[PDB]
Amino acid sequence: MGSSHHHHHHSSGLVPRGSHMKNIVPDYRLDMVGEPCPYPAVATLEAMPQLKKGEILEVVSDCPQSINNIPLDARNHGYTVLDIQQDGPTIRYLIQK
Repeated sequence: MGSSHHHHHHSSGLVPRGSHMKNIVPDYRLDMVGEPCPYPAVATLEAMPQLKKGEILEVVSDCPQSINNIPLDARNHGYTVLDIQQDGPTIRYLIQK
């Protein structure tokens, strides 16, 4: 039987862990300003069909009003989880699957 007379062509990358190799949950991130024009949350709506086995969003925008821009989009088509939060001179919302 051969001992060292074997030329490997591929590498063995076995990593026994309790969590996945990477994270494909965080769908999109809208950390700018709550614009009324359909431009930012455009990803949110398009995310609905492109949905997967685990979605997430992170929006950090600033607006003088109280209405949520990005969340309003996903809420329209109706996603899985749509939540929001506020701090002070800004506001941050997030969604998941």
